[PDB]
Amino acid sequence: HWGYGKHNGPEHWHKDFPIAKGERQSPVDIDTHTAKYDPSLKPLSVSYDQATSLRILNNGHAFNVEFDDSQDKAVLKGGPLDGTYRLIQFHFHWGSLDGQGSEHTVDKKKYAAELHLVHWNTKYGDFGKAVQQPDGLAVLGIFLKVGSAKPGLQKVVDVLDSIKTKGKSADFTNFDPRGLLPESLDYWTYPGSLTTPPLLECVTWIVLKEPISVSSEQVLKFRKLNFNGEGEPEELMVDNWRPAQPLKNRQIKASFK
Ligand SMILES: COc1ccc(N[C@H](NS(N)(=O)=O)Oc2ccccc2)cc1OC
Ligand SMILES: [Zn+2]
Repeated sequence: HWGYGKHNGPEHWHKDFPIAKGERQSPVDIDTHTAKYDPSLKPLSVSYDQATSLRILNNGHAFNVEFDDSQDKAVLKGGPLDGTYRLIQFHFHWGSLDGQGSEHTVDKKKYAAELHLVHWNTKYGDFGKAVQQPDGLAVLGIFLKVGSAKPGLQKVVDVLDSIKTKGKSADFTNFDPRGLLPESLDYWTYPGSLTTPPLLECVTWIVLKEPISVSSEQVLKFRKLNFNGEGEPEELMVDNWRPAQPLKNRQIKASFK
């Protein structure tokens, strides 16, 4: 029964999921003056041309766009990664106001929202097996700032009315995730975890330097979603982000000098 409120939010999660106070938790603050250029990083390859989106779902915490991951249709390779990682879904975290919403921060700076593209390591055969491994997942994180509209985000925005409440889903085929990327693929990378319960420490984080711009109108439609189920009292789906966690014994590396 976890959530983001006073009584079931991030400060409570450790009781059901003790790993919340683990050695490799996410998100983290990215101190740009402590992260180091790593020349050993190979180029990052985002290969989404044949992506096959299936559906969108309000899971009571965020909304998920899910993809067909039965083959290597949309994959992330290179960068810090060994092998091939298949896209399984994306989702966002966002705020009640534009001054907050992201999970990662950059020199303590909070963005309005954060996009998570979730991929699993094909050497482990399925997602469930992957989340039992220290290198099972790779998540591509993209910051959102408010300014001009993001054209590739509008189709997402325009389906949200049809999935306002928990448990609601809609057909969401022929959506191209390439329309959510910034120009530049400059990133920071570090080893971490899922930022939601069960907070598994299986993730290679790849966080893009360059934010994308979304319109106020677009983010306002995110804030119209509901945490609650149909016919329940309205709890707006806002501030579904986990704050920064201790870096502990970890190095954040930059792919750019
Ligand atoms: C196919 O199964 C999964 C797919 C994806 C994630 N990741 C993800 N959160 S995050 N920030 O760690 O990536 O899950 C949630 C959860 C609630 C709201 C929003 C995103 C977790 C999954 O099973 C645990
Ligand atoms: Zn996430």
